[PDB]
Amino acid sequence: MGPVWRKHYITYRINNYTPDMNREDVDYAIRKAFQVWSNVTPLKFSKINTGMADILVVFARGAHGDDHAFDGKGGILAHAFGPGSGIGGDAHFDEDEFWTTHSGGTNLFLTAVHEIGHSLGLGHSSDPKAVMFPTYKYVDINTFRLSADDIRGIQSLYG
Ligand SMILES: COc1ccc(S(=O)(=O)N(CC(=O)NO)CC(C)C)cc1
Ligand SMILES: [Ca+2]
Ligand SMILES: [Ca+2]
Ligand SMILES: [Ca+2]
Ligand SMILES: [Zn+2]
Ligand SMILES: [Zn+2]
Repeated sequence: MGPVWRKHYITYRINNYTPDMNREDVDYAIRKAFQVWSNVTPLKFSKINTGMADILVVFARGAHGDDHAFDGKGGILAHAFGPGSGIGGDAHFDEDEFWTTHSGGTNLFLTAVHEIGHSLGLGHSSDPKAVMFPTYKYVDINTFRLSADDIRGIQSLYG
């Protein structure tokens, strides 16, 4: 007797894949985006296309009943939630948009780091250097790191 856990394994699955690029790249961006946080936090992400996952990545295109569901080339990028019931855990992205591996446009990996942040449950940061922030900035993948302000935020997640 002695049940214990604290996430450990973030099992995730994508609902569909942006045909805009090669699927490999599509999951690569979101994979890597997770991985970034999965490196810093003790969380261990795991994509599984075959089975049942804990969270779900909802790429939807100008559809689904919401207030700000999704919209075309601009407007909403993506919205997702960690600490909540039902949808909580799961992460929704504007498939309507033409996301790009290259920085030019909207980089999937870039936005993904923030939405993955939502799913893990990180609090909205308030510094332009953080990626969890509600704002956007053209972060250079050359650097590939999280801000100090961000890092305290993520470590706030005891699990
Ligand atoms: C890190 O990637 C982001 C991309 C877009 C935005 S946004 O400012 O266009 N926006 C969407 C968003 O925050 N998604 O998580 C909120 C908007 C209502 C101002 C924010 C972060
Ligand atoms: Ca949009
Ligand atoms: Ca959920
Ligand atoms: Ca798309
Ligand atoms: Zn929605
Ligand atoms: Zn946000």
